[PDB]
Amino acid sequence: HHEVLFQGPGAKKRKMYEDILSHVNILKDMDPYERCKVADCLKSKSYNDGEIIIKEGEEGDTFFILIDGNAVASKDNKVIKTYTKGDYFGELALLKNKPRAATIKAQNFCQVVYLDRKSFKRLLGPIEDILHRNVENYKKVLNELGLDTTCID
Ligand SMILES: Nc1nc(Cl)nc2c1ncn2[C@@H]1O[C@@H]2CO[P@](=O)(S)O[C@H]2[C@H]1O
Repeated sequence: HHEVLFQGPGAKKRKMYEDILSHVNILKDMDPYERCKVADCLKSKSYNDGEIIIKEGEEGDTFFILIDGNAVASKDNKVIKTYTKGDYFGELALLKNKPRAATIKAQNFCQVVYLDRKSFKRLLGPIEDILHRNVENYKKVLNELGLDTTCID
């Protein structure tokens, strides 16, 4: 039972965040304690229509979850993924310690929650492997479209 995870001061933030984390597919699968710790450390920010969230080729230190809005990822001007509420992105640079492999732009008013590298390494350590084999699905799209894949391998 979870009464223990929602009793203290931190409980308000813990609770708005938990329904949300419950629909981010790869972390909906973390168990509750681990997921409550993520909720504790999330921060919020917003992007306007047209703003760049991630610029391809830059160093990246931030992991994102989209909680509202529409954003789109492209690489060498090819659309490789559309994002909506519940999606996460920006993990690959944190896992591989390489520059951002793609650009992500807001397509309307977007609200996100995020973790920095130290928080991502600390809290999401238990699942770096599961996150990592999602990357194979990234290869397919890179290949589907004839784009460079050395950013992954
Ligand atoms: N087909 C895809 N290939 C790749 Cl390498 N990254 C993809 C793909 N689709 C989305 N992304 C995401 O765009 C982000 C760009 O900053 P990262 O740290 S490299 O993380 C990246 C991924 O989360």
